[PDB]
Amino acid sequence: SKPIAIFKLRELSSDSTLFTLPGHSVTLPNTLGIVSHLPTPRKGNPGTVKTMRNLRKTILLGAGTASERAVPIVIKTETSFPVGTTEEDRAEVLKQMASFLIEEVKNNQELAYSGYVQDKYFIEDLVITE
Amino acid sequence: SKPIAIFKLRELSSDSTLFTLPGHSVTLPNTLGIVSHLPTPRKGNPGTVKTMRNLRKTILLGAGTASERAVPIVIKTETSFPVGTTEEDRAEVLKQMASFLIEEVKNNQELAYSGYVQDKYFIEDLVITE
Amino acid sequence: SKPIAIFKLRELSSDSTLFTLPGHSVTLPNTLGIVSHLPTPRKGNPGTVKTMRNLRKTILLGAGTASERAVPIVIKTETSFPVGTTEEDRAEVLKQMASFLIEEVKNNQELAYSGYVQDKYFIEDLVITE
Amino acid sequence: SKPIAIFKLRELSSDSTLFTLPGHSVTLPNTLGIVSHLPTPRKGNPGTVKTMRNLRKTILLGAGTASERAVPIVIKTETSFPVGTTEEDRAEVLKQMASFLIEEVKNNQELAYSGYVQDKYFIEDLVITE
Amino acid sequence: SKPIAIFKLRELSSDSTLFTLPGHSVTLPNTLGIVSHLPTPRKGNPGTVKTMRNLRKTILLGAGTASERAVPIVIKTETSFPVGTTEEDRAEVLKQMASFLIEEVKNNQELAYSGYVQDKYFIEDLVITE
Amino acid sequence: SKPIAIFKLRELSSDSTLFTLPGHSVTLPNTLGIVSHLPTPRKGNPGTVKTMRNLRKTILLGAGTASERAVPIVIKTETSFPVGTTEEDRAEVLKQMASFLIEEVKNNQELAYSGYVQDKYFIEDLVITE
Ligand SMILES: [Ca+2]
Ligand SMILES: [Ca+2]
Repeated sequence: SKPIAIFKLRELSSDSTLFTLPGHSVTLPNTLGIVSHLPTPRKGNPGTVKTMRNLRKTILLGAGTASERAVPIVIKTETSFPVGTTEEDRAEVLKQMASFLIEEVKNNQELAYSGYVQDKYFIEDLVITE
Repeated sequence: SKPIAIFKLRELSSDSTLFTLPGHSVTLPNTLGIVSHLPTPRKGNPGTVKTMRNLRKTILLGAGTASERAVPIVIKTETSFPVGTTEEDRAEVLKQMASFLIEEVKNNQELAYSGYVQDKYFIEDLVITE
Repeated sequence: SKPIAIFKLRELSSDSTLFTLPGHSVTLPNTLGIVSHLPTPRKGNPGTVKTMRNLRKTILLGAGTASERAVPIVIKTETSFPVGTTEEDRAEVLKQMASFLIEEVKNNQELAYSGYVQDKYFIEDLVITE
Repeated sequence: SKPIAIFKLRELSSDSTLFTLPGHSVTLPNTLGIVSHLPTPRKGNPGTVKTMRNLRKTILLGAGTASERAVPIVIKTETSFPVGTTEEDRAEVLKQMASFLIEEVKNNQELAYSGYVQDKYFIEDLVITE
Repeated sequence: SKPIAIFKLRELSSDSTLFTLPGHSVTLPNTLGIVSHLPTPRKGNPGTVKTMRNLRKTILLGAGTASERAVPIVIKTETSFPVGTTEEDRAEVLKQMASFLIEEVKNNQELAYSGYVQDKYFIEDLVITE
Repeated sequence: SKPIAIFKLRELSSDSTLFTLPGHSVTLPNTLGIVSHLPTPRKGNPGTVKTMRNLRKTILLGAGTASERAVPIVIKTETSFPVGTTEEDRAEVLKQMASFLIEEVKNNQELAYSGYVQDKYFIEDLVITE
C-alpha cells in the first residue's frame, strides 16, 4: 500500500512525453510514455481528445542461461473520448477497464498468458473516492 | 458494488470474440471485443502472447437537439507478454496500469479530457488484489 | 486578494508555449500563449527581444437562444525591447501600459466597447512592488 | 502618486489618433497611437470591436559613443471583443493582462529581456477601483 | 567560491538544450549546450549513452583597437558510456578528465595555448568528490 | 590522493600522440590520445590553437556470461582557444568544465547514464593553486 511515483524524462515531442517508473534501471528500462492528441474541431463537428499510454517493463530472460535476451512487457492503453461526453460515462468506461485488468490479475493472467477465453466474464464493480 | 456481468455475444473469429456489457442497447452498442493471438514460436526466439481488448460504449450527443450524434467512447488495452516472463512481473505491469486508470478517474479526467500532461504522477499501489 | 495561477498546457515549439488560465474549460478554452523571439545580433547592431503574448477567452453567446455562437475574446500584447535599453525605460512603458488598461477598465470599457475616441487621457503611474 | 496625462497630438484618420505621452521629445518621440475598428454587423453575426494601441518610446543608445543609434521600444496591445460579451469577462481579461504585465515588471523583465520561458506563472488579481 | 549558477535558456530540441552561464551578456554570449542521445538498443548489442556538452564563452579581441573581433573560446566534452558499465569506471574516467583539466590550468595552459606535448603527464588524483 | 601518472607511447603523427594510463592492460587498453593542432595565421587573422584529448578505458562486459563484449568508455575533450585570448578567460572555461564534470560525478552520473536533464544546474567554483 506504498505510493508509487512516476517521474518526468525527456519530452520526446509536443504531444509525447516519457516517464520513468520506480523500477527503472538503465540496463532494464521501465518507462511509461504518455501522448495526448488534443481535439481539433472540424467544421461543424466537435473534437475528440485522444490519450495513448504505453507502459513497458524490461525483463531479463534466461539470465543464468548462456543465451540471454532483454525482452519488454508492454501494456498500452489508448482512450478516445469525444468532446461533450458526460464525465460519468468516461468514468464508467475507465472503471470497467481497470476492474477487468484487476480481475485478470486475480485470474493469474489466465487469458493474457495462456489464451483461454471464458464464455461469460464477471468483474466486481470498483468504487473508489478521494 | 453489483458484479459487472459481460456476456459472449458471438464468436467473431478463431482469435476474435465480442462480448456485450450490461448497458448494451442495440441502438447504443456497449461492447468489449477481445482478441488473443497465440504466440508463434520462431527459430531462436520464443513466442510472445498478444491480447488486445477494446471496450466501447456508445453515447448520444444533444439528444434533445434536432441535430444529435451517436458517438463511441473507447478504451483499448493491448498487452504483449513474452513467453517465459514472471507472473509477478505481469501482475506488476497490470496493477500499475489499473492503478493509473483509477487515479485518472480520481483526477476528474484531467489528463484524458483536458490534455494536462503533469510533470510527475503519483498512483496508489493496489492492494485490492486479494 | 487571491493570486491567479497560470499552468503549462503544452509546449508547441521552443518559441511558443501555451498556458491555461484558471478559467479554462475544454468546451470554452481560456488560454494564454506566449512566444519570445530571441535577439539575433547583427553585424554591428544588437538584437531586439520580441515577446508576443496572446490571451484568448472563449465565451458562449445567447446560450438559451437556439442560435448560439461560441466566440473568443482576445487581448494580444507585443513587446519589442532592443538590447541595451535602460531597464528603467522598459519598466516605464510597461507601467504606462498596465495603467492605461486599468484605467480603461475603470472607465467601464468606454473606448474599447463603444469606440468613443477621447481627446485627452489620464492614467495613474502606480508603482506596485512586492 | 501623480497622474500621467496623455495629450492629443494629431488625428491621422477617423480610426487612428496619435497621442503624446509626457515623456515626449521631438528628437526622441514618445507616443501612444490608438485605433478602434468599429463592429460591422454581418448577416446574423454581431460585430466585434477591435481596438489596437501601439505605444513607442524612442531612446538613444551609446550617447557618448561616436556610434549611437536612436531606437524605439514598442508595446502594442490588440483587443478584440465581440458584441454581446458580458462586460465582466472583458474586465477579467483586461485585469489578467495588466496584472501579468505588472508581475513581469516585478520580476525585473526576466521573460521579456532574457527570453527565459517559465513553466508556471502566478499573478495577483488586484481589483483597483476609483 | 560562489556557486556557479547555470540556467536553462530554452529547450532547443528533444535531445538538445542550451543553458546560460552567469557571465552571459547578449552581446557576448556565454552558453553551455548539452545534448543527450538516449541509447538505441540493437539486435545483439546493448545501447550506449552519448552525452555531448560544449561550453562556449565569447571574448573580444582588441576592444580599444578600431578593428576588434568577437571570438569564442570553446570547450567540448563528449562522453560515450555503454549500458552496463560500472559507475566506478565512469567515475574513474570523469575524475581523470577533470584532474587533467585542472592540472593543465595549473600548468599555465602550456599544452593548450602553446602546443607543448610533454612526454609524461602527472595529474593529481581527485579526492574533492566528497 | 595518490598521484596518477600518464606515460608516452608510439607517436602516431606529428600532432597525435598516444599515452597509457596506469590502469592500462594490453587485454583492456586504457589510453589517452592527445592531439594539438598548432595555429596557422591566416592573412590578416591570428591563429586558433586546437587541442583534442580522447581518454578511453576498456571494460569487459558480462565476463561471467558466455557472451563477453570488450567495450570502451570514452571521454573526449576538444578545446579551441584563439590566439590573443586572456589566460584568465581560458582558465575560467577550464575551471567551469572540470567543475561540471566533478559535480556530475557527485550526481552519480545522473545525466550521463540516465539521460535526466535538470532545468537549472549549480557547480561549486573550483579554486586550486600550486
Ligand atoms: Ca476632434
Ligand atoms: Ca520543459
